[PDB]
This record gives sequence, C-alpha cells and structure tokens, in this order.
Amino acid sequence: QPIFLNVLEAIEPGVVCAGHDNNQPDSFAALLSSLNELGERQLVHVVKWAKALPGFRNLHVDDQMAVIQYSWMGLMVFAMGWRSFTNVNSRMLYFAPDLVFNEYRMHKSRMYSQCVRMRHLSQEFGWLQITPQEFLCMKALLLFSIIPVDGLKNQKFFDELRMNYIKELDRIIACKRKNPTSCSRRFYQLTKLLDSVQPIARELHQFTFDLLIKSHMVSVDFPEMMAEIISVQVPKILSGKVKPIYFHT
Ligand SMILES: Cc1ccc(C)c(Cc2nn(C(C)(C)C)c3ncnc(N)c23)c1
Ligand SMILES: C[C@]12CCC(=O)C[C@@H]1CC[C@@H]1[C@@H]2CC[C@]2(C)[C@@H](O)CC[C@@H]12
Ligand SMILES: O=C(O)c1c[nH]c2ccccc12
Repeated sequence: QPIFLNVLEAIEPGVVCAGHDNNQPDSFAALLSSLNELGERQLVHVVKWAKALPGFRNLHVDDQMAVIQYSWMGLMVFAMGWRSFTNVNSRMLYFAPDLVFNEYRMHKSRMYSQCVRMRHLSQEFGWLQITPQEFLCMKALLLFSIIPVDGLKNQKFFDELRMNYIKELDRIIACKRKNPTSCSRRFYQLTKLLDSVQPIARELHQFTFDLLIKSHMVSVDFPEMMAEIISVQVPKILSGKVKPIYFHT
C-alpha cells in the first residue's frame, strides 16, 4: 500500500447473480442447483481475480490452478459472509442479489447447520469491526491457505508469496494503530478469524461431495467445472492429501 491496497481494491469482483427463480416455491433441487450454478459463475470471477493478484504469476502454471481449485470454497464463503454483513447485517446469507437465504431456505437446503456456521462467520465481521481493507487482504490470503501435505511443484515461490501477503496484512493493521499492543492484538484476532474459515469449508466440502454422489437421485444439477473439481480436487482434501494452513494450533 498504497500500491498493494490499490490493486486489491481494483481487482475486487463485481456483483454476481445466481439466476435463481424466486417466483417458484422453494425446493431442495432448485435451491441447491442455484447454489451450484452461482458457484460456477463465481469460479470464473475468482480465476480472473486470482490471476490479477500481485506476484500470482510467480507461481508455476500448475500450482496456480492448484491453489484456486483447493481454496475456491473458502474464498467464496468468506466473500459471501462479507456481503451478508454489509447488505443485511448478517440477518441472512447473501449468496447473490437473486439468492438470499432466510431461516426457511437454510432449512430447505438441508444444510442448516452449515448455514448457521457461515452466518456466524458473517457476524464476526461486525463484532470485530472488520474494515473493507482488512477484509480484502484476508481474502487474498485465503487463496494461499490450503496446499497438499507434500507441497506444490514450485513450493518456494508459494512460500514467498504467502509471506508477502501476511506482511501486507500487517501494514494494514499498523497503518491505523499507535499502540504496540493494539497491533499484536489485532493480528491475533484476524488470524483467528482466518482459521475459523477452514472448518466451515471442510463441512461444505464434505456436503457438496456427498451431494454430487447422489445428485442424480435428488435431481440436483452440477455445472461442468463444479462436478470436475468436486470429484477430483475436493476428495484430495477430504482424504487428507491436501490440508489448510492454520496460524494457530
Ligand atoms: C493454465 C491456467 C492458467 C491460469 C489459471 C488461473 C488456471 C487455473 C484454472 N483455470 N481454469 C479454467 C481455465 C478451466 C477456467 C480453472 N477452472 C477451475 N479451477 C481452476 N483452478 C482453473 C490455469
Ligand atoms: C460456494 C457457494 C456459491 C458462492 C457463494 O456465494 C458461497 C456458497 C457457499 C455454499 C456452496 C455454494 C456453491 C455450491 C455448493 C458447493 C453446494 O453444492 C453445497 C454448498 C454450496
Ligand atoms: O505484496 C505482494 O503480494 C508481493 C508479491 N510479490 C512481491 C514482490 C515485491 C513486493 C511485493 C510483492
């Protein structure tokens, strides 16, 4: 910053619609299918976003795809939680302008427990009085928060990149604090918030995987990219071959 901050703010994705038909009565098939589609559409914005981040191209072409394919879920949840807080003060999950989840939908989606956790994450944005800038940095960092236990092709470039994004988050915290104790206190809070995202993602990873398996049974449509990623990338995470990077133990 100003350089770093300018970029993140300049590349922040715009509003993405789900294409849901809010005129038809709610149903598991319709709601989940809409969530899946929204996922596809968003995945495209995430790829272009990540491929605009400072130094992202320092990563091997294969690792570039790897990081996105593993962290998309977390990235989308953290971003969904930020929208819910700013647009409806966490009252409901603001997936998209045409896809807002109230208590009833949280129930009909059959993933109420997961909606509760995500909504709790949204509430954190308010309790911790997270700023738009702190949010942007954290989200950028989420892209580099999950890798295979055996590392990537060019692991070194990844470490350097992750290290630099952590440094940037530090400057964001320092560029608005006089006390040397307030800074350390904030960083602690932010890393705690970042970690709390992984557990929520894993539960969604397990849920979507199971849904994909019995998709044909429950009449739930899965976009092309979503189906491929969930049947090839997600399993690696659920089997322990790929794991998130926690700040705290
Ligand atoms: C070769 C290359 C160059 C840049 C990026 C971001 C990637 C990862 C990447 N690309 N794509 C397509 C092109 C199918 C939309 C992806 N779709 C889903 N997940 C991905 N990680 C990616 C790959
Ligand atoms: C990432 C999405 C879609 C993008 C968003 O705003 C967050 C939201 C979180 C729940 C995901 C959904 C995509 C489709 C999934 C993966 C369903 O299959 C089950 C959980 C859904
Ligand atoms: O700030 C970042 O994210 C950076 C990634 N690669 C770099 C090289 C020099 C300075 C900052 C960065």
